[PDB]
Amino acid sequence: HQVLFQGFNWESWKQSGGWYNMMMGKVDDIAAAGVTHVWLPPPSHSVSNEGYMPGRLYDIDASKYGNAAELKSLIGALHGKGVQAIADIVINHRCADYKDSRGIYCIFEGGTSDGRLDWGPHMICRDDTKYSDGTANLDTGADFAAAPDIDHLNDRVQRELKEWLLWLKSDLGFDAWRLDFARGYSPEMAKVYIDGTSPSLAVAEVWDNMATGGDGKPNYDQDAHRQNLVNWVDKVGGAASAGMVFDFTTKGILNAAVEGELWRLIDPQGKAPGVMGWWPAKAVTFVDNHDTGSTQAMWPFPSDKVMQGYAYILTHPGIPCIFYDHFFNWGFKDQIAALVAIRKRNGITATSALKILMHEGDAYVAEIDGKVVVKIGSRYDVGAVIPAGFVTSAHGNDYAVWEK
Ligand SMILES: [Ca+2]
Ligand SMILES: [Ca+2]
Ligand SMILES: [Ca+2]
Repeated sequence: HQVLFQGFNWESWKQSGGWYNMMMGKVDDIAAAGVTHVWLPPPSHSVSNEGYMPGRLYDIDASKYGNAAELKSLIGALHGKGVQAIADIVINHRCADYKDSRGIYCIFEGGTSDGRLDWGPHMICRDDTKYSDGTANLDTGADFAAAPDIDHLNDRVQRELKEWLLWLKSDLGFDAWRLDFARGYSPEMAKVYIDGTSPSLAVAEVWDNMATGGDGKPNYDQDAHRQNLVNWVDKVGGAASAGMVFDFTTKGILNAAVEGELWRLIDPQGKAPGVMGWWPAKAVTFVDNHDTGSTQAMWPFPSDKVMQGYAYILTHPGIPCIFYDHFFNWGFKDQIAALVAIRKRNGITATSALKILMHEGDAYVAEIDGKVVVKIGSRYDVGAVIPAGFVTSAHGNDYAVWEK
């Protein structure tokens, strides 16, 4: 059994009294709902309030989310209920605390009194010319415009970032990683960090744009999009590796499919159309995160159909990730916990078998491990496609589940 939970949103840093302190009062409900791992935000000093422009990686006390004591108390509470803590690891780029003789912020500070992570411009990808000194290797992935991109081919960078990651485990208690902006460096570089730190899992945010047609909707065929994700997993080490990816292919398809286009939820081979259909053991599915939803709203799930997204991901193969706001703020707590209970009760896991029974515009119905059937869509009647022996279980707005 494995169910992830994103334990923050884009406004969390503002929480009066501290976000981790507030989360202490949320631990029992998260664990009782069947969550096994909670993804926490970047914990270090950051030039931006939300944590995504880290500077002094060891300076946990500088975070807006709370200090190291408050973070360790929350991780200890999660562990007390048997739930793991996943740290948001932001290493594609990094802000430097000091200026060099050129007046450029390219002399870094790790946050410890010794030289750990106190890099210079030789550690900045040479092609990030706003900051580099032209001497490093070219970036192994995309650039993040607002800050120096780090040259992961540099041996000192690799060694000192692995030391820092191991310290997040040994000192703070983190168990696993979520790799931010993983399209910023190659999967071969991600492999150095994952293999060198043995996290229980490392879920990477590899977010490529989805191919769209002239009407603005994603294409029915997203094979190229999921092919890039499975190739990333192969390059990080495949089944041997602790690495896995967020299923952005399923997110993009599901965003469109629930708008009366549920025929999008099966490919021409009879499989789920996202990474779920090709390598479910490596696909972390989700309805929204702090970038797609929350107050950034870059690619929000249709608001009136969010429970159909959960009926889908919580009953299907792949590893589902529940978003904080949906569980605590939108009123879906009981419904989401009920769906996870159905998943756990029936022994459904990332590699459960999926048999799709109907895939029409207003009705998608699927059977998982021969034990659970789920329907989403506005169609009133799908009775004839429910196999014998199934009894109604949980239901809500445009979704229903049956158990056998
Ligand atoms: Ca230092
Ligand atoms: Ca950059
Ligand atoms: Ca980069």
